[PDB]
Amino acid sequence: KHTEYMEFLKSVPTFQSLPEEILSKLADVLEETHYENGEYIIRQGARGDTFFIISKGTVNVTREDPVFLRTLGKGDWFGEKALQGEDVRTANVIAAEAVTCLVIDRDSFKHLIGGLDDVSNKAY
Ligand SMILES: Nc1nc2c(ncn2[C@@H]2O[C@@H]3COP(=O)(O)O[C@H]3[C@H]2O)c(=O)[nH]1
Repeated sequence: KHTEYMEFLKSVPTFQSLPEEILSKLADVLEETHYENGEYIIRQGARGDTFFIISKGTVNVTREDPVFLRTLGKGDWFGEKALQGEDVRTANVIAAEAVTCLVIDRDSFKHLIGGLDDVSNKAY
């Protein structure tokens, strides 16, 4: 799996700009997690410690009745806001089909991903 993860991370513009040794560590520590259609991946208001990169499928993002914000797909990512400052989730993320996410915990994110301009300067 490590090699599959590497080839994938090297294909995503946000992450292909990272040194390959950092990508190798990410591939080492990430957890592959799977969801079915309609499954809540993140709930607004919860406290979070994980970052997600979509490696298969699509998700819907909604936010306080909730309003639809956008859909994200393979190579997109989400969950950074709870890792920036306060740890609260700011929106819901819901699987829109069979989804696989590569999940990175806070310990790894703060060292390997948090300084990336694409992520740190991400605006919606
Ligand atoms: N607050 C907000 N989050 C969004 C939006 N579009 C995608 N997201 C993602 O939805 C995620 C919910 O978890 P986080 O708040 O940690 O991080 C959020 C973002 O990564 C948006 O328009 N507003």
